[PDB]
Amino acid sequence: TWLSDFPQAWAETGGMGLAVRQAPLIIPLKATSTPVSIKQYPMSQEARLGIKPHIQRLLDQGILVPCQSPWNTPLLPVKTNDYRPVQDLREVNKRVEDIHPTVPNPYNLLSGLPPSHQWYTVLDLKDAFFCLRLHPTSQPLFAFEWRDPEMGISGQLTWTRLPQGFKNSPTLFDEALHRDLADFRIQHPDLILLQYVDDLLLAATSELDCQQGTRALLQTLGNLGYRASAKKAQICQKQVKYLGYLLKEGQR
Amino acid sequence: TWLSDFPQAWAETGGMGLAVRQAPLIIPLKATSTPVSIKQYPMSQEARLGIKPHIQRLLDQGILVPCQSPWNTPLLPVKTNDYRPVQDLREVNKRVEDIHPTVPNPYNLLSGLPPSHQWYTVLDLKDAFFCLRLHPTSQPLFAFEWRDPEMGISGQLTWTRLPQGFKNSPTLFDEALHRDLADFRIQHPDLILLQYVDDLLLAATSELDCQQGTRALLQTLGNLGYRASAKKAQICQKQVKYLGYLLKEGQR
DNA sequence: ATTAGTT
DNA sequence: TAACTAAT
DNA sequence: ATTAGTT
DNA sequence: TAACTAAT
Repeated sequence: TWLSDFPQAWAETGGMGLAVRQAPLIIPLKATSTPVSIKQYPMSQEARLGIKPHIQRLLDQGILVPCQSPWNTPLLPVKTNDYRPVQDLREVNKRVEDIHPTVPNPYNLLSGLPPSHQWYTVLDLKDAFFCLRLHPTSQPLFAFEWRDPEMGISGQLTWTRLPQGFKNSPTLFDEALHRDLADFRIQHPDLILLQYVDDLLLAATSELDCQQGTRALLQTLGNLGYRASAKKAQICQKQVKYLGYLLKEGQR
Repeated sequence: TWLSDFPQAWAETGGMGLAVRQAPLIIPLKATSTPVSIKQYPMSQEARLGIKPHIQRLLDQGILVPCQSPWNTPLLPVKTNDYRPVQDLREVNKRVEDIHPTVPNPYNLLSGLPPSHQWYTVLDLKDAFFCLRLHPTSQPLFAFEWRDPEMGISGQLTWTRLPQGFKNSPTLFDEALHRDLADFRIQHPDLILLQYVDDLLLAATSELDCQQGTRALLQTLGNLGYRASAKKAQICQKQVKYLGYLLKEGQR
């Protein structure tokens, strides 16, 4: 299937992602900004156990690393009864320099969809932000304290990739992905590609230009280091669900 | 003094007032209006005793009279620990046809005060509304229930003069007083007269044109049936207190 | 005694 | 979304 | 655990 | 002038 011909393009078969052509991002602070260090809130054993596995996997993939930073924000337990780690980065958001909100809202994104393109492929990239590297100078910004009493493990960890919870993560990825798919857009003039952060839509007039496009797009995302979710892929269809909207023939 | 030469013009010496040249007023209702009859609220003996004297005086002067009406509004006790009668006429106000608010606000009234008139006389009429008669067809509107258990006196009373609490009483009096002092305004072109309901101000350039005006005005108010309060009169002065404002030379 | 109107 | 101030 | 924001 | 809902 589509899964056999493109092993590299799917998170199921391709491994962890990594945008190899994108330089590590530098995060500029405001002109008056100084490091803020919030002490970790005491966490229950239940949450600490629920979260510990996610931390260890991240350390193993190298997405998380030991560090020592004058910045520190609190880790939160958030529950379905599974505990995800959720860094509260608002005090870091407050101190980072604003960037233009270049990402269009869904509505406007769809307006630029001609009606002659009724064959749809919808992909969503898996763990998009973690594919973008973080420059070592900007990594200390996102440090949190990891403290596993029942193991003697206390110390700070921070991120090597674009983190969850950072106000600029969605815009910076959308821009990064636009850079990487600019050449694809030029090699396929008759195709339409909509990008909403980690949510893509390819549109053609024939189910064949679509097949030939989805192949090309999957080929390209895999070679650039991105991974689509095959579980949610909607390939060469006449109606698809994109950004809440259901697109059938042209309606909506 | 001014009190000896004008006995008729002062409430102190002139008796109860009565605008003899003004026909009894008819009060038109709205087009959809029907009589409303609110039952008297049970009143304590303390209030009933505090209010009883005021009622009896009013019956004696003929300002209050027995009647039988499909209209009825509640009497209230209001306290200084003296109990005044206060008819709640809002449900009657709601059903009476609106009239233009021709009375100007103090501020605008004063704007038309030239600076060459720095000699002031300020009068305020006593019980102004009660000087205006009420047409017998409009009297039932303002009926209240008077019930003195410890005397066997129960039954309805209503007003023969413009009542307190009626939304149109101030405008209708101001208009009535303007009609009555129109000729005075013509016989004294060099005088300035401001009227705010029951609050008058005469203004001249000399303390003599003022004396000769105050005499003429007192003469006129007395013959028309109005009564000024001598206790509060401010006669031929260079500074006076009118409608909150203090008028001295021309300032304010 | 009711009620229009207000952070 | 909690009670007053004034008004008649 | 905090907090921005809401009749 | 009384507590929430979601957000990180």
